[PDB]
Amino acid sequence: CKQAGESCDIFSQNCCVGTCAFICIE
Repeated sequence: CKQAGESCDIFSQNCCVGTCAFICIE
């Protein structure tokens, strides 16, 4: 789980419920 703007990978998403293709928006 991560806040929108926090680091994130494509296959490895940091947003539990947020699209993280190339960025986390949760």
